Amino acid sequence: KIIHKIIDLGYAKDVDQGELCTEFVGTLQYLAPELFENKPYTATVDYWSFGTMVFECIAGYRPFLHHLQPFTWHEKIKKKDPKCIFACEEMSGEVRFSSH
Amino acid sequence: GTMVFECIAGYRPFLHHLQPFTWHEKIKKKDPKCIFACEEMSGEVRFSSH
Repeated sequence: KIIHKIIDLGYAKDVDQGELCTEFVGTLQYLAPELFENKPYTATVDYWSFGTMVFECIAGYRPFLHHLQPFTWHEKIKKKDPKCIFACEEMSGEVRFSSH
Repeated sequence: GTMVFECIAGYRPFLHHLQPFTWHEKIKKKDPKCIFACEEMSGEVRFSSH
């Protein structure tokens, strides 16, 4: 059977000798909106990364605006309705939200 | 000035291809004596006077 395994922690944070490792990363797309403000983050930051992928592993794309740079891919869902787990763009460029 | 910069980098002194219509509202602030401002891989925007 296929065995999934996490890898590379040259970015992950800890508590012992060596708080954090690096601030920014590369072509972000799957990360909690915490590090996007450099403000006091939490330990739940991982839950988001995992969740987002789980969604994609069912739909085949991001839980919000796919192929849309996280720059604006944020402000558009900044509020992101409660319990919402999806938000694509209608054929007319419109934006639709949904918790289904 | 703008050209001199490009003659060293190979592109605009700020945002490349980014039409001037929205190009200004993005560099209107421009740090004290800034001469560069591209867009990160994540579409983000970064400024620099180097």
